[PDB]
Amino acid sequence: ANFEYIIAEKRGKNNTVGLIQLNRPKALNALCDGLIDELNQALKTFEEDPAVGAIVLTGGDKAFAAGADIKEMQNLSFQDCYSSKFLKHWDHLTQVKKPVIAAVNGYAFGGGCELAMMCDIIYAGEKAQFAQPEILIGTIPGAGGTQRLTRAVGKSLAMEMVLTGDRISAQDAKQAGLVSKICPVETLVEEAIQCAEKIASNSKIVVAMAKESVNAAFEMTLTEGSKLEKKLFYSTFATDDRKEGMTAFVEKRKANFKDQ
Amino acid sequence: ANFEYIIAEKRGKNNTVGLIQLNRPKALNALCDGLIDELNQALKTFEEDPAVGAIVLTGGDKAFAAGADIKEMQNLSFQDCYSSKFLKHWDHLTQVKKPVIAAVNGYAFGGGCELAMMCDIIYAGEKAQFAQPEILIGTIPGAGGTQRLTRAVGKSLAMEMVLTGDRISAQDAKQAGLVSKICPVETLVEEAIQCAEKIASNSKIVVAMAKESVNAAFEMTLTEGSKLEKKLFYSTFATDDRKEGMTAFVEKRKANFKDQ
Amino acid sequence: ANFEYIIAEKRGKNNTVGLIQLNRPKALNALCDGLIDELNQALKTFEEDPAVGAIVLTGGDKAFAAGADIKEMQNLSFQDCYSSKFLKHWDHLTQVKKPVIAAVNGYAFGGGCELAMMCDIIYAGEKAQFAQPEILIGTIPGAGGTQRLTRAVGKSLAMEMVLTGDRISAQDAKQAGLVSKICPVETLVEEAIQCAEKIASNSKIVVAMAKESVNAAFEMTLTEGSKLEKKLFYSTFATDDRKEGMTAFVEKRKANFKDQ
Amino acid sequence: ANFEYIIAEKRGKNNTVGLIQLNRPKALNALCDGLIDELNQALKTFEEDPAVGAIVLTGGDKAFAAGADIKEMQNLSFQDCYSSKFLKHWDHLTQVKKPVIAAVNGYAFGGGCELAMMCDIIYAGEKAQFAQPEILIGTIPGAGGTQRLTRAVGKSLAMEMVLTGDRISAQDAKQAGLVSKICPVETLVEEAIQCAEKIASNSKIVVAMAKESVNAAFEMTLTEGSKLEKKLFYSTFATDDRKEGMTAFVEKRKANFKDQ
Amino acid sequence: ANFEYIIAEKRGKNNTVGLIQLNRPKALNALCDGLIDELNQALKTFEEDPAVGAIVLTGGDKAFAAGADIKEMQNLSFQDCYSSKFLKHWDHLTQVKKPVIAAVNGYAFGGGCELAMMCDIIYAGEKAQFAQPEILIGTIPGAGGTQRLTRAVGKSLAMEMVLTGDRISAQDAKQAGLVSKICPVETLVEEAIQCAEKIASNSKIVVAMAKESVNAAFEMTLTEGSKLEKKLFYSTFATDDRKEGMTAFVEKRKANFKDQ
Amino acid sequence: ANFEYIIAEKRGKNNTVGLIQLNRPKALNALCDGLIDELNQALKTFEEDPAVGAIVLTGGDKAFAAGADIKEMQNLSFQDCYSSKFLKHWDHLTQVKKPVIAAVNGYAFGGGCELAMMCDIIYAGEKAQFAQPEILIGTIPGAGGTQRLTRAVGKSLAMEMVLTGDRISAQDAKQAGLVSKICPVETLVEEAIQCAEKIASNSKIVVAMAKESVNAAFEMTLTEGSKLEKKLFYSTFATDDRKEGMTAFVEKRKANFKDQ
Ligand SMILES: CCCCCC(=O)SCCNC(=O)CCNC(=O)[C@H](O)C(C)(C)COP(=O)(O)OP(=O)(O)OC[C@H]1O[C@@H](n2cnc3c(N)ncnc32)[C@H](O)[C@@H]1OP(=O)(O)O
Ligand SMILES: CCCCCC(=O)SCCNC(=O)CCNC(=O)[C@H](O)C(C)(C)COP(=O)(O)OP(=O)(O)OC[C@H]1O[C@@H](n2cnc3c(N)ncnc32)[C@H](O)[C@@H]1OP(=O)(O)O
Ligand SMILES: CCCCCC(=O)SCCNC(=O)CCNC(=O)[C@H](O)C(C)(C)COP(=O)(O)OP(=O)(O)OC[C@H]1O[C@@H](n2cnc3c(N)ncnc32)[C@H](O)[C@@H]1OP(=O)(O)O
Ligand SMILES: CCCCCC(=O)SCCNC(=O)CCNC(=O)[C@H](O)C(C)(C)COP(=O)(O)OP(=O)(O)OC[C@H]1O[C@@H](n2cnc3c(N)ncnc32)[C@H](O)[C@@H]1OP(=O)(O)O
Ligand SMILES: CCCCCC(=O)SCCNC(=O)CCNC(=O)[C@H](O)C(C)(C)COP(=O)(O)OP(=O)(O)OC[C@H]1O[C@@H](n2cnc3c(N)ncnc32)[C@H](O)[C@@H]1OP(=O)(O)O
Ligand SMILES: CCCCCC(=O)SCCNC(=O)CCNC(=O)[C@H](O)C(C)(C)COP(=O)(O)OP(=O)(O)OC[C@H]1O[C@@H](n2cnc3c(N)ncnc32)[C@H](O)[C@@H]1OP(=O)(O)O
Ligand SMILES: [Mg+2]
Ligand SMILES: [Mg+2]
Repeated sequence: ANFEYIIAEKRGKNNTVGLIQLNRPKALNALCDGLIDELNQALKTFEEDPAVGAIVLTGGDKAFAAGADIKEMQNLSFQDCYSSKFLKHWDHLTQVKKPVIAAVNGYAFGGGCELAMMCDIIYAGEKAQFAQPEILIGTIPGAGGTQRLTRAVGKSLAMEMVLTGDRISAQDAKQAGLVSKICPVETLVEEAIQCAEKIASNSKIVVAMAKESVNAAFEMTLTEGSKLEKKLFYSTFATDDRKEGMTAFVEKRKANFKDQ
Repeated sequence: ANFEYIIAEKRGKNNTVGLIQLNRPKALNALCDGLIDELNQALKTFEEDPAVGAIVLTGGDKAFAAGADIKEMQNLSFQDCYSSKFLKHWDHLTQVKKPVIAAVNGYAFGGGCELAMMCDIIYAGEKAQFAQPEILIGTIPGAGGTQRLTRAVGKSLAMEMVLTGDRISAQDAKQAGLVSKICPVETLVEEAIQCAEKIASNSKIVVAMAKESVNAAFEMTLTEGSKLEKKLFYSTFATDDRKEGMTAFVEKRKANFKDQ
Repeated sequence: ANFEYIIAEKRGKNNTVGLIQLNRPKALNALCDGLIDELNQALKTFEEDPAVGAIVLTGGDKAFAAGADIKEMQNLSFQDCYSSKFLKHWDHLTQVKKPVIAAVNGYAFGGGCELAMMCDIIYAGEKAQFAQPEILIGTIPGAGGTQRLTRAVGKSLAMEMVLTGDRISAQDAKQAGLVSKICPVETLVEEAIQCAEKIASNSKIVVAMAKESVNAAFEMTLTEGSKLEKKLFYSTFATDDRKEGMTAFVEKRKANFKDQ
Repeated sequence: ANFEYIIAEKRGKNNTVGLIQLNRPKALNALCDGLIDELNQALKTFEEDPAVGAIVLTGGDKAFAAGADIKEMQNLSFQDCYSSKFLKHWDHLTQVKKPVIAAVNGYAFGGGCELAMMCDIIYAGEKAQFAQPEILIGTIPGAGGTQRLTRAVGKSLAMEMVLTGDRISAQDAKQAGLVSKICPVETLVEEAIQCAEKIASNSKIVVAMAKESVNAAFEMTLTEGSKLEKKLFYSTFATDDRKEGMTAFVEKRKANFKDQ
Repeated sequence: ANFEYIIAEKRGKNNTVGLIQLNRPKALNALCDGLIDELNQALKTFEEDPAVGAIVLTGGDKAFAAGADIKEMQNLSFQDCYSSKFLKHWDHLTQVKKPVIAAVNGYAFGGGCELAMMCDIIYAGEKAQFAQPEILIGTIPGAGGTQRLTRAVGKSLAMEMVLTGDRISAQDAKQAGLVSKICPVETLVEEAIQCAEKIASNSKIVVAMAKESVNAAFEMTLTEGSKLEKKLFYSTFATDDRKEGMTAFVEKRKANFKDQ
Repeated sequence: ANFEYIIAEKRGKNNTVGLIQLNRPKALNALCDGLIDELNQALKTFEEDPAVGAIVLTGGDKAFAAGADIKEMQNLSFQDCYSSKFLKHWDHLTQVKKPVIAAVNGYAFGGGCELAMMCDIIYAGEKAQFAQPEILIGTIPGAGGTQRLTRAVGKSLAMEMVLTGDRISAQDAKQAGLVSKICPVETLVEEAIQCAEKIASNSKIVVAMAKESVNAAFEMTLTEGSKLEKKLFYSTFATDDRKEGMTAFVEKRKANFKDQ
């Protein structure tokens, strides 16, 4: 549609990548109500589209996302935050079945780090910094700033970042485990598009099952996790792309997956 | 009070930091019954004091804490261990609501690493060493040596340190995620005091809520943890420090928190 | 027995190490039915033997283990996979009480990386490459390739390796937390044997209790994990090796453990 | 709206009860796609309405709900069920924050028992019957037929009902713990409306908090459950209805809750 | 000590039972600060005494306990309730290692039921009534009134009692699974004393281990619970009372336990 | 084989039921090493047999199972319990995929109640009695006596039965939730055989999936439990018996399941 806060387009080879660029160079990409609504609409459109296989979330060259609009949730009370239409649609990023890649090429503070951690793959540049400055305004994160950051990085560094609001570099985030690959600030979008193409080049149902299996590592135990993994591996024998890949590996050729 | 094994003082800017220094060079700060009792008393005093906002735990320059006194628990039986009189007061460090910073200097083996991991922020010196020598004396850790270490560092290195007792440097601990920042041995206490001042400069109730949110990552699942984080973020709207910080951020000024 | 796919021998000082070398330089150590059966038999023999205190798993110089045999599981169906003897005896590696050291040399794809992660200690060389290329053929990991890899390395890198199948180096594995030490390829087996000797030089029952305590960090919560750790520490006072080691530490001598 | 399968109306004194009656006597209230869509729309309408405080789900005088439409999902496959929009909008009943009362006045088999157990209060008539006949058609429950039934009734009776499909009376369901009250078939709707009025006469936010606290008993542990309960009890001191109720209890008068 | 709100005494055969009677008829045994302090002191005294093997909690003939004092927590704010000064010493009843028997007589509303649910054995009278009247004043339970009640009784009846504040009889409580034995109100104290004597006649350490094993059924999964139960059963062989009872069963004589 | 302690036979219509009768009247069916070994062998044989679809466990007319042999584990120490020679093959009853029915007649104390609760369906006679008399000999249950009994019956009654060893009748067990249905002592075997026939008359793979779904209610949460249930329901569409039954239901005929 005519999105004013974001720009959703079809990039990549053969138009198989859904690029959502936060276009707002006036408030460091403040996650307001309209921006979040447009982001959710674009995510739903890319999920319902059969051509888009992967989604790539990218911000500006100076700030990825500074979080929610502090100038909007200021005059809010306990009732208007516990039962209202404010700050409710924040879990739509984790409900999609297709993989989402977060390309952080700048400042990612508050809600930005949360949206980055809610994705599957986190690509950051050299001039990218992550922090939790909520403690600077007498508030705490509310979208996984203390849950995913602790389980992915650690207890000590997460405690420090939450209680002090200190900014960490991309090298420290890669050494800890926050991000997976450091790319230049000019070719970060290109590497994200290439990764999305490599992901979308496989069977969509198998990719979704693998994503669910990986996400089950933070909601279940090790024994039950392995049991569910075995169950999904056994259920994967009901598709046609599996036998196609097996025959391609046996005959030493390329597997032509048909998403079935 | 007149503590003989430890020294509890009030340091930092405006006397807002509680410094507990282990004074026992003849035994590498052996965690005996009297030392643990004095530590618990100092923690309770710093928790009941409204001026102290953060606590800093520091040992000696040659060794932080060599663990429990093996010479005292030598002539013990199975019946004497379930009798709640010998080794029960060990979880009080995890019962305090104010953040505790561990300044590790020198040898930190057994109980030292456990007390360091039970804190929120772990600061180690350039010559700091962590290990679990319990397997060298026919015992096993009992204060998080096999629970927090495995979740913070990993499975392989924790298994190696538990089954072999090998020592690790501060660089390896930072690479694996045990510590968050490496400071010199001569300026570690200063950095810990500065971090405590940066923590004690914000709202105490918000800091406690953030600490609880971070600690809820090892006891709950991802969805339940996110829901509890949302509930706490909504409850933060009932305090005045949140509104004060938001107004200060909007007006571009310094937020004056009153811990309310 | 007359193993046709592996070589099980007794190495180390006083024959206290059980070395299982995958002898199959024709399919990159393809984990077929016979190879897995022989591996399980060797593990059971080393577990029943009182002299072997630790087991060392090692593959080939070019590749540790390519994974399950694709040519065998090609013409299989859902009903045929669910209720049969196809891919069922894969959890025996996690049922043994003695520590198992994984010496990975070369490629570790699919079943290889899973079997390496199911062990306690993971040792790799400079020319080591871990990956999970199940998505390239239309399948997913099914033996802990998405559960242990996510909890030990991280969410982002695990998602990337599962959805793309990229090759990671041993340095990145040590930085993330997959492997513990990086030894030369020509001396990795010697280092693994030395580690197995250092592990088997202690009390076997205490080593098993410590292994169970460390494994309980992924199956239980933090509070219940600490409770079970305290219970096991209290139960360790019923053996003679504990008192022997304590008396040796007090008298400053060597502890002569008797595995009792 | 103009519904063709259900009837959603406002019953009770002062129009505070939302009555949803399944109007389909020709198929025993078969849960088809249109019926589920209309039910979700009615639930959303009653949730967004500020006057309706409680919802009452009621079926027919002979059959409450005979499960999903078997004739519609007959010619379906694995891909048609997994990667499509077939049998997906079934958790919305668990997403509403207002209490929902299930009035079973007849046959509740398959999806009917699942929808009844997904509600908060279950009222069954004298002729009400509960069973799991999926095993009679080669399928299994998929909306809590094996999760909530086992935790609310017991392992033995749930196993029996799932593996045999045998029906149970209202007396056995009340004795086991499936239902709370047994009312005649002529006054069941009246008792349901009275219970909804008794629920919709208090503070809506406190009712939602209590509902979340009760629902958290099947998602977390006992210690973390009690911690979350304490946190919610502390957060309840931020509303105006609590102080009004306390003042009314002290002054021995009636509390005029304003839902704030 | 000279308790004013409660009466703690040593009843039973050979003074092996600790009886705590709530003496407050003018307020239906309102759980105020002084009453809770005296109860905690009596519990500590009975726990430190080696002769008392079991504790029996009993209230008045007209009402067991009407809960906390609403007149004291009326003019309280969020900051006052969140601080560790009001409503904090409520988990001590769950911290004792000796079994506690709850004798319920008359009205048991709010905490009077919550404390009753925090005990091991719940003995109710013929004129006993359990309810949760928190929604009538605008509050919610906070001491395990929505966690244990839901797991023990059920989801539907707990939801009804929380959202409506309805009173249930002792027969309905036993049918649902709240209490274990119904005794007359004139001889309930005698039956409780007899049960405490039957409990305090066995090995105290084995009784404590069994209590921990039973309490560990709501904190972790079934497999981990069974493994911890096996570990505790294996550790029980390190005592002398186990072998004494086994020899007494073999030699057909009475087992003379020595609490060791 | 020539089983001396038990008797395994093929009963039921068309020999589709596996009946294992405990033959040991001189010791009240003491669960010794040989008896447990024969039971495990019979269970494995009935699991590998394609004709048997359900297993029925039945004891004697005067006593079902009086637990493990106390006269055999008397002269055992702490070191003899952590080995792999005594009391290890007790979890084989929960590893089978086919349903197991427990016909309880007479006294079922200690291991008998544990083996009964480890089954899916528990059928008890009019004279059946359940108790946990381990506390009478200074021991504790170790095979689910404090884990499954607490979750299936409740906390209070389980605590009472564990700390006092009191016996309960079949009526109290059915009222609490321990047993499913009560049958006469002379026709209990016939009802068990009829239930096994009704269970085996369906698709074996679907029955196994349903059993796994029901067993998952004690190992995972409600959300992940429902997710796994949905996944298994989606995977059920990959079988032929599913479509056969869904077609026979529409055609109003008998579904001829082919176990595929
Ligand atoms: C469920 C909801 C999620 C829960 C978690 C949260 O609480 S989310 C909210 C938490 N987020 C944060 O705390 C981040 C706060 N942001 C900052 O502190 C700082 O902006 C910064 C560290 C990023 C550095 O900023 P700069 O040094 O570039 O300078 P400046 O602040 O003036 O940025 C330019 C413009 O961005 C605006 N701006 C920046 N962040 C903003 C935000 N989170 N909300 C609204 N507006 C913001 C400034 O007001 C300013 O507006 P003008 O153009 O008028 O000058
Ligand atoms: C809840 C309970 C948690 C679990 C409880 C535990 O298991 S804790 C116990 C676990 N074990 C440990 O932590 C390791 C024991 N500690 C060590 O071995 C040391 O730390 C070390 C490795 C640096 C070796 O020491 P050094 O090379 O500096 O030389 P030395 O051994 O003589 O140490 C100096 C002095 O400290 C004493 N000392 C060292 N560790 C001690 C300890 N844990 N308890 C008491 N005393 C100790 C020595 O006896 C000696 O005193 P004198 O020479 O004057 O006689
Ligand atoms: C419960 C079980 C868990 C479920 C999860 C899984 O395990 S699912 C499956 C896991 N993933 C895999 O198995 C894929 C593994 N792929 C590889 O190992 C390969 O190394 C590679 C494709 C990356 C290419 O490297 P190379 O060129 O060095 O190896 P290449 O395959 O071309 O040829 C050398 C020999 O390797 C053997 N080889 C490699 N993988 C094999 C396999 N899975 N089964 C049999 N043989 C295999 C071939 O026999 C081949 O000989 P010839 O070709 O001459 O005959
Ligand atoms: C995510 C998905 C969750 C839900 C998935 C599930 O749980 S699976 C769906 C669960 N349902 C089942 O397993 C079986 C459901 N069947 C019943 O409930 C029925 O009460 C019964 C057959 C057992 C008993 O019914 P009666 O004997 O009283 O009467 P009768 O035999 O004529 O019932 C058939 C009539 O009702 C309709 N009918 C009944 N159940 C139906 C169903 N599940 N789907 C479609 N139609 C159904 C038929 O169209 C038919 O109408 P006509 O006369 O026009 O032909
Ligand atoms: C973490 C903290 C714990 C969590 C739980 C809570 O805190 S929530 C608090 C839980 N408790 C409750 O919600 C309400 C408890 N009980 C009731 O409402 C009862 O049903 C009832 C008042 C209707 C009983 O009616 P009766 O006819 O028996 O007696 P009557 O109506 O004449 O007056 C009540 C008398 O008992 C006392 N009384 C009753 N409940 C009381 C209470 N919660 N706190 C203090 N006192 C109470 C009054 O002193 C009063 O005496 P006077 O007439 O002299 O004044
Ligand atoms: C996971 C590993 C184990 C888990 C934990 C456990 O289960 S430990 C086991 C739990 N402990 C128990 O169940 C207690 C055993 N229960 C009983 O013995 C009986 O049921 C009873 C005393 C309660 C009531 O029985 P009766 O009065 O009808 O008959 P009697 O008193 O003669 O029972 C003893 C006779 O049965 C035999 N007998 C009965 N139970 C036995 C047992 N568990 N071990 C060995 N022998 C047993 C004796 O050899 C003896 O036969 P003789 O005439 O030759 O002398
Ligand atoms: Mg790491
Ligand atoms: Mg019940």
